[PDB]
Amino acid sequence: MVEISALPLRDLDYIKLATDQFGCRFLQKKLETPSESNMVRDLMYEQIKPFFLDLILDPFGNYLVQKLCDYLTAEQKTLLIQTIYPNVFQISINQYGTRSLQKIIDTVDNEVQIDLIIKGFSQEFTSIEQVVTLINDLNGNHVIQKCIFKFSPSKFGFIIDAIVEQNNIITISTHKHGCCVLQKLLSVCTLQQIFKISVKIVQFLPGLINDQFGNYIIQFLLDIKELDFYLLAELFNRLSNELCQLSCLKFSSNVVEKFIKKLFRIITGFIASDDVINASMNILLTTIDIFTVNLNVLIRDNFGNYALQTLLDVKNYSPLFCNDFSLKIGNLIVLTKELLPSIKTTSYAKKIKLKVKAYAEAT
RNA sequence: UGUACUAUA
Repeated sequence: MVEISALPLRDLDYIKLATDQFGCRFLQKKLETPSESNMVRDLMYEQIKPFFLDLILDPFGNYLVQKLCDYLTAEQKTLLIQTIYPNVFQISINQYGTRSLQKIIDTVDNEVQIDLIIKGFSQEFTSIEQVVTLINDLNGNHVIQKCIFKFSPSKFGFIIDAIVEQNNIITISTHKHGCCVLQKLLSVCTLQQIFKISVKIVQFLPGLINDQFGNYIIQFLLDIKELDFYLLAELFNRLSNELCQLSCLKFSSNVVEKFIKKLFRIITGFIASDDVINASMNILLTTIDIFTVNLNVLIRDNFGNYALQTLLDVKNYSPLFCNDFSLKIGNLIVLTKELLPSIKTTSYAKKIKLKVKAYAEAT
């Protein structure tokens, strides 16, 4: 390597170097110098044109591509992407290739480069089942997320299609990495894109409602205000009959709890559309009803009690149709504190005692 | 008394 330093830049084997760890670490540190920078890449770039794909997937070549991304001309980077865009799948799913593609995305210079990458993710080159596979893959999901954060939501077509296709909403949402990807997508999606996916989520709701990851998807939606006129009715018109069961499961409890708190925030906040507010008021009383009925179960239940304490939490509904609320709540609380000795040993025995004591001093 | 955050020298 010391002798290569002596050799003029014209006569270096950049592929042989880049394939080598120490040989690659050498080439990087050269790019990190204004003296010997333009001369380096312009000879590197010329020698590697037919080998971009190789370098991207090479256990040591990828570090050079990433490094070269910070010094490439738009004219030169556009040509790299023109060469490897059909291969974005096998690149993204690769242990070494995922890193290269993320840097290319994070360093795009124009619409043309972006479109090419998008073009390679289209069904012309990459299938739906493969997109789904990328979303859930340990190396692939990092590439999708970069697309999600770097690209305008108008390019999200290939991702959206893979989600709304059949029952894939279970494949993605009920999966470690895929659950995180979907939330990232929904965090920057357009209003239309949120609705298009939200419909599908509603369709397969019973499978997402108590999944160890899917439940985070429902709660995520419950924070989007622009969904109140639709999601609020749909959850209740699909889950109200088993609300007792839903409150006594490890994951669904948290969605019910998130749900109850949303009804409070909307109603108290008014003191949002009147219909939404109105509909929230009927559901809440209907919510309270079921809990009053199943008190002798929910308060003794390992997960149910948490949902119960949330419904009773005066802090949530202190500013409090309002006539019937106090009767439903009163009846609920007035025979709840009648059950404290029935769970004397329990951890949360004295937790509710301070709650019923907080309702008396607010009424 | 109760749930997730990742992968190349």
